[PDB]
Amino acid sequence: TAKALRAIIDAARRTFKFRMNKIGEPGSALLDFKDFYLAITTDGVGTKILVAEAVNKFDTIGIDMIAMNVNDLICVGAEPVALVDYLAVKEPNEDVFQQIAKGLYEGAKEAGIAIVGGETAVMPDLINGYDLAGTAVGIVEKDKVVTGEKIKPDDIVIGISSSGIHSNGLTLARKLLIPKYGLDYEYNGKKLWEWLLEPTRIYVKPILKLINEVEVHGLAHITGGGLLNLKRLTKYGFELEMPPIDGIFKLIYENGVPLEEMFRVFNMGVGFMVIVPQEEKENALQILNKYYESFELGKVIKEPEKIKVKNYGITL
Amino acid sequence: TAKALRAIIDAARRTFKFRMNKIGEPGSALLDFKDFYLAITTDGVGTKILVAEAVNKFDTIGIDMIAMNVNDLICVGAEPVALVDYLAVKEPNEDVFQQIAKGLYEGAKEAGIAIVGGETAVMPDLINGYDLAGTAVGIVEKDKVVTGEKIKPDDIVIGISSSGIHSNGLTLARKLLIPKYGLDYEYNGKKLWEWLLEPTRIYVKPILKLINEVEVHGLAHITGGGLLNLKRLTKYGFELEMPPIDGIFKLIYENGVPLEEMFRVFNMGVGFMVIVPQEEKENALQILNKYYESFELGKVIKEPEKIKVKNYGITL
Ligand SMILES: [Cl-]
Ligand SMILES: [Cl-]
Ligand SMILES: [Cl-]
Ligand SMILES: [Cl-]
Ligand SMILES: [Zn+2]
Ligand SMILES: [Zn+2]
Ligand SMILES: [Zn+2]
Ligand SMILES: [Zn+2]
Ligand SMILES: [Zn+2]
Ligand SMILES: [Zn+2]
Ligand SMILES: [Zn+2]
Ligand SMILES: [Zn+2]
Ligand SMILES: [Zn+2]
Ligand SMILES: [Zn+2]
Ligand SMILES: [Zn+2]
Ligand SMILES: [Zn+2]
Ligand SMILES: [Zn+2]
Ligand SMILES: [Zn+2]
Ligand SMILES: [Zn+2]
Ligand SMILES: [Zn+2]
Ligand SMILES: [Zn+2]
Ligand SMILES: [Zn+2]
Ligand SMILES: [Zn+2]
Ligand SMILES: [Zn+2]
Repeated sequence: TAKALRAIIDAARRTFKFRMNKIGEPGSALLDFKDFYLAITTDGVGTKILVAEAVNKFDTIGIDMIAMNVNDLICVGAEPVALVDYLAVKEPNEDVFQQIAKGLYEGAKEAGIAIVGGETAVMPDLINGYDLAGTAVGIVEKDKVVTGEKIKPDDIVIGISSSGIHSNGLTLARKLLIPKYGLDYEYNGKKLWEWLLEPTRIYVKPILKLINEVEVHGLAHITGGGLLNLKRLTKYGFELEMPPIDGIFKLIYENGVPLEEMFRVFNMGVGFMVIVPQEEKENALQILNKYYESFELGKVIKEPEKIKVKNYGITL
Repeated sequence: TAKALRAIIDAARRTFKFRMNKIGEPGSALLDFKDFYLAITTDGVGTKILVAEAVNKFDTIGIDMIAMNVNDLICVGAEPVALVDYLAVKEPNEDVFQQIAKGLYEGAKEAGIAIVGGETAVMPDLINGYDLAGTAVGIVEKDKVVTGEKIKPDDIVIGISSSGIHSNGLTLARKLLIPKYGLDYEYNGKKLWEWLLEPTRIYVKPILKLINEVEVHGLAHITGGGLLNLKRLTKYGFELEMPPIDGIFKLIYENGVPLEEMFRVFNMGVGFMVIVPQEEKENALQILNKYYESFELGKVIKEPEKIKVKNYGITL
């Protein structure tokens, strides 16, 4: 898969010269609009829509699509503004479309954005079900971009607790759990399809409020890659105490996926991470906990690169 | 299909209040960024990709995707800036991806834009081939939006000649012509799959040059809807002399599709239309003909709404 994709990525990178010394030049991708940067991001829901089809429950899949886009905008400090959607279907089912629209409205409400357009394509010779994707745009001032460059040792890492499972980990979870257990298996009070369909969490409001009130050095959406999303932020290392394995991640880990790979695939209870100075710890926790449960995770340390999960004995 | 889609469109319109008195408020969709409007548009290639799969020729389908997006941006006078793509595949074929990338590069070159991101989703339980879509953003100053409000009677309509077929008409053309004739049928020097796969034309450069040099009252991308795209521009009517039926449109019209519906579905030889004052006619034709063959079509007339195609005896 990776080999084929490099062709598209390499071709797109050659088009950057077409905006040289022009408005909107690229430099989330960040577009130079002189007065600000325009952040742009693109993501689909993936195979989580297969669980939605299996149980005829589509009213939260639009929350997932919006969440994957707007959470990647706030990574760089951008305020999400608008989103356009791409919906490709085999057949136009009125009742499914009304379900999808409810999740799109609620997701746009939490993210504080407007859904300003999109395309619905009925292609039964092409799609065998439902495919939902989207593109989001945000705005960030040029001196407010959160790059992670200001992350220094002794900075504190704070995690905001997650909700649902992302697309990459959901492929492994479906493939590992559905044949053995079935979608109707009850695990720890929730049926398996509920664990797999539960929408991911939208972090726009607590993060925008945090950035407005607190000195922030780093922002990481814990999506595909797990703690690897934290590693790309800085050349320094981390020393974390991740929360106990719990929920659906306990069942997956019980079913043979090694610890080292769990933290590289799933969010493991933390959906978003912030990095503030030592002194801002209590300010930051107090703001974020108005919204979701947030908690101290670890610190930035001097030994470069590696992430050391103390209470597990894992290194990434 | 229409009934189901209204649910998504009505839900998206309710989210507009979420940007009230905020940056990027909606008002192509146009986003109020104070210093300018950001135009945003979304479109996929549709079933033209089925012809590409049938003949293993994917090196122009990316031209189509970019053309459908950037031609809808310049409709309002916006300069296209960037594009992100959504590619959903059954299998990641390296050779097909290298083909697609060539068309994306060449299309971005003609449109003068950068491809700044996107998502490729390998979902074999979801796609049975290839699905290519995209979103484009452009910029237009607030006092430069071409709305069509300045269109008045005696204004001259100029058409820029088209290239290929759009997605809506391609569905009718495949369905009408492929069973009777086969993709290998030679019609007027080109095989049928070549008529159906030929990319649509990118009009960014001649239109941007026109808007910079000439007083322009109206801009219409002749896409899905045919001459109906001209009708939405103004409450006044039109009196046109469309070019003779020719090329693949001759074979379709020979195969039973009525004249009135041809001008409502296909581009009929004109891919883009501009409306300038009477006095600008020769200035405008001289600029556009540096790029593609452009020609006088008709005029705006006083009798409201209806489009009268003189040399056919059709009214729309
Ligand atoms: Cl997400
Ligand atoms: Cl996850
Ligand atoms: Cl087009
Ligand atoms: Cl057409
Ligand atoms: Zn530059
Ligand atoms: Zn994704
Ligand atoms: Zn993402
Ligand atoms: Zn009904
Ligand atoms: Zn400043
Ligand atoms: Zn600082
Ligand atoms: Zn997430
Ligand atoms: Zn101090
Ligand atoms: Zn402080
Ligand atoms: Zn205190
Ligand atoms: Zn307003
Ligand atoms: Zn379309
Ligand atoms: Zn279009
Ligand atoms: Zn190879
Ligand atoms: Zn001005
Ligand atoms: Zn004028
Ligand atoms: Zn076109
Ligand atoms: Zn004069
Ligand atoms: Zn003049
Ligand atoms: Zn002259």
